[PDB]
Amino acid sequence: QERPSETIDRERMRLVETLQADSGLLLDALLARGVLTGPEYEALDALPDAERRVRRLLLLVQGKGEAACQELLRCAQRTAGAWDWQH
Repeated sequence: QERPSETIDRERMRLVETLQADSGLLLDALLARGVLTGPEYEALDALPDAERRVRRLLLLVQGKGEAACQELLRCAQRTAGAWDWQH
């Protein structure tokens, strides 16, 4: 069905809204899983704007492909959680 990168594209607003408060922890979780490099993680951790921080993480992760996207979503949903109106 839906590719992880497509999930991120469709849920971009919700992810950006629900992940801001704990974006540091998310960065940490993703560094510890190899999804981010050290420099990537520093660059993102240093952004003072937490919304832009999440927005850029999402883009960075979409650019790395589907596995990276899955990893972000699995970490995301631990803090943010996972009707049929699209039909």
